[PDB]
This record gives sequence, C-alpha cells and structure tokens, in this order.
Amino acid sequence: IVGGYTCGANTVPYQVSLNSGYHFCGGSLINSQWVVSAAHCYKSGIQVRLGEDNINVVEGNEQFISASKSIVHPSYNSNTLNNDIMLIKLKSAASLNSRVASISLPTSCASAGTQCLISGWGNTKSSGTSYPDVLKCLKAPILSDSSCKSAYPGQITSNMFCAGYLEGGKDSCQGDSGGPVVCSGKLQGIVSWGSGCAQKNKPGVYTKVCNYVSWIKQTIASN
Ligand SMILES: NC(=[NH2+])N1CCCCC1
Ligand SMILES: [Ca+2]
Repeated sequence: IVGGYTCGANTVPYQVSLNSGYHFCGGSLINSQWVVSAAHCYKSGIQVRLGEDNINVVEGNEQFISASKSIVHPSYNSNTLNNDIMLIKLKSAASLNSRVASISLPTSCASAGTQCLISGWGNTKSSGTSYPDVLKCLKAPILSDSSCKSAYPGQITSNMFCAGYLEGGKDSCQGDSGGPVVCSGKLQGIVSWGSGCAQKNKPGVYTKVCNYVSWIKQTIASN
C-alpha cells in the first residue's frame, strides 16, 4: 500500500497472509474454512496465516493453517486478468474471535463514489521498494466505470472496477494482490492489477466480487 496508514494490530480481522515460506499475497476469510484471493496468486503449498499484524514476529494471535484445496475460477484468463478470483479451503476450521473474523459477501454491487478500505503488506513505494512488516490500510473511493475505462482503454471488463485517486500518490501495490476491498462492511473487491503503483491517471483495478457470489456459494456448498 502506497500512501496509506498503519492499520493497528488485528483491526482488519478478515485479512489473511498467504505464505509459501514467505508472504506472497493477501486474501480474505469468508467463513471459518474458506479464503478468497486472486487467481494470479495461485501456487501449490499454501499456508494461510490468520490473526497477523507483524508477519515477521509471533505476537500471539496468529493461526497458521495449511490449504487442503485451491479452486481457480473456471474462466480465469491470465493474459487479461479477467475473472481474477480463487477460493482456498483450509485443512481445519479457524477459531473465530474478535481478532480473527470473517467478512460478509455482498448482496448488491457497490456504486461509484462509495468509500472502501484496502489493506495489505505490499510495497509502500511507487519508485523503489520498501516492504512493511505490519499491515497497512488505505481508504479510497470506487471510481466511475467511465473514468476507469478512460484510464485503461480496451482493458476493463464487467468483472473489474477501479478504485483510488486519479491524481496518484495512494494505491495498492506489489504484495497486496489478493487482498480485500471492503465497503460498508462487505467484501466488494480483490486487489488485482494496475500499471505501476500510485501513478497519475492509473488507478488500481479490482475484481468485482458481487459478480461471483453465486459461484462462491455453490462451490463452498459442494467442496
Ligand atoms: N493497484 C495496483 N497498482 N496494483 C495492484 C497490485 C499489483 C501491482 C499493481
Ligand atoms: Ca505475526
């Protein structure tokens, strides 16, 4: 996250870190046994880390649970990033408490102008590299579809939205991928792609979760 603030320990209780020996992507806990992340974060050998603040220090609220199954969306296209969503099942249920909690799926799609919270452990610089050890947060609005399409001609599908600031300076960045965009207490987006980080006229692009609720629910019910 570029241009954000330190969230505070366990203030974003649905945020997970995906670990394969190191943090590589975020995700969101949607019930005690399932996480949703970006398809472009797929790999084998995932451990899900819940209850994290500092990802390099054991602070006492963590739960570390291996994945048993990963399911990339049937129509994910790695060239265009259309349908950039995946589900991860945990080998055992997490223990839910005030610091480790699920986030609700939306019943309706959010409109442009709605303010959302984006979080992650990704790079904090737009030029160069500095990775934080504690969770960072950013408040940002959903942008109109017309502004999003004007920023990225030919690249925005109905399964994407833009959020952030056209003036630059505040955005998600490398290592934030897969993490949550929460608006009015519901999961509306997944950190997906962008051109650089925090550049003028190049806002972040997010997977539009409201289009996937039926697939999520049906997949969980049968796996
Ligand atoms: N919002 C961005 N600029 N991003 C998304 C995360 C990956 C790097 C590009
Ligand atoms: Ca920790």
